[PDB]
Amino acid sequence: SIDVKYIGVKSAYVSYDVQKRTIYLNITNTLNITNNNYYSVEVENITAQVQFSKTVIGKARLNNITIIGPLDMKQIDYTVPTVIAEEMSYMYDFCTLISIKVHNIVLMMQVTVTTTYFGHSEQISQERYQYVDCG
Amino acid sequence: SIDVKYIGVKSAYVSYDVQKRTIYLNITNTLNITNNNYYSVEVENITAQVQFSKTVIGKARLNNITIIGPLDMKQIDYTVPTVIAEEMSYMYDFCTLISIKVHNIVLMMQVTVTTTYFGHSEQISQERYQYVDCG
Amino acid sequence: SIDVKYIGVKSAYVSYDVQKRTIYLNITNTLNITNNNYYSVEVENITAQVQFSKTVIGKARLNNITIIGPLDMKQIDYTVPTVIAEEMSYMYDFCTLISIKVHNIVLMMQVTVTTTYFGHSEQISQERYQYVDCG
Repeated sequence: SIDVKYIGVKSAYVSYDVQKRTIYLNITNTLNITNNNYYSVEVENITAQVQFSKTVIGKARLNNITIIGPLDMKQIDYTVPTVIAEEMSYMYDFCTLISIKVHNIVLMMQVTVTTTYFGHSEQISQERYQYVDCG
Repeated sequence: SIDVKYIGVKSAYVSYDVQKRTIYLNITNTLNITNNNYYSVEVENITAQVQFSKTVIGKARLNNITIIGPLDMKQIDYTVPTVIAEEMSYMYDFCTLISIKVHNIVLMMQVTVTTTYFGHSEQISQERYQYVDCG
Repeated sequence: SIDVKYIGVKSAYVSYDVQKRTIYLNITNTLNITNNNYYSVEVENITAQVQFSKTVIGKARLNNITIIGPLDMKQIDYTVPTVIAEEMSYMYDFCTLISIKVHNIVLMMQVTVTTTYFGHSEQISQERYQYVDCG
């Protein structure tokens, strides 16, 4: 919630990059850094009263106070019918990264059907570092 | 929730990178760093009262106070029918990374049907570092 | 929840990288680092009262206070029918990493049907470092 970085190659505080047929003669670097980070996040002071019927007196009657009625979820549901008579396939693959007809599914339900949650909830996902290298 | 970084290659505080036919003569580096991190996160002070019927007196009657009625979930449900008469396949694969018709499913349910959760909940996933190297 | 890093190759505090036909003559590095990390996370002070009927007196009657009625889950349920008359397959694979028709399923349920959870819950998953190297 403060530093959410997606970086491509490299991350650094102080970085020197000297490449590709270069000459670097008798230099004098002198850093005097003072880098202090005082985070104080999420400091909460909660005081909650949560009733559904507080202090009912005197020959009363309640009915169907909280009804989360008929509930239906069908999150990922997909149909891929394939009707073929004659299929001919040729793959000549070299130094490649092929994915044919794969199904990559990720599902993360943090706080599903519930009542009266306090505190903190966090979901983090990061996946599939795939890579191919040929000389 | 503070430093959620997805980095491609390298991560460093102080980094020097000297490559590819370079000359680096009699230099004088002198760092004087002071890097202090005082995190104080998630400091919570909760005080909760959660009743469903507090202090009912006097010949009263309650009914169906909290009813989370008929509940249905069908999270991942997918049909891949394939009707073929004649299929001919040829794969000539070299130095490659092939995935054919795979099914990669990840499912993480932190706090499902419940009541009165306190505290903290955290879900983290990161997967499939795949890699192919040929000379 | 603070440092959730997905790094590609390398991670370091102070890093030197000198490669690929380079010359590095009579240098003088001098670091004076002071790196202190004082984490104080998740410091909680909870005080909860959770009743479903507190202090009912006097010829009262309660009924169906908390009813989490008919509940159904069908998390991962998928059908892959395959009807073939004549299938001919040829695979000539070299230095490769093949996965054909695999099923990789991961399921993690932290706090399922419950009541009155306190404290902390954490789920972490990270898998499938696959790798192929040919000279």
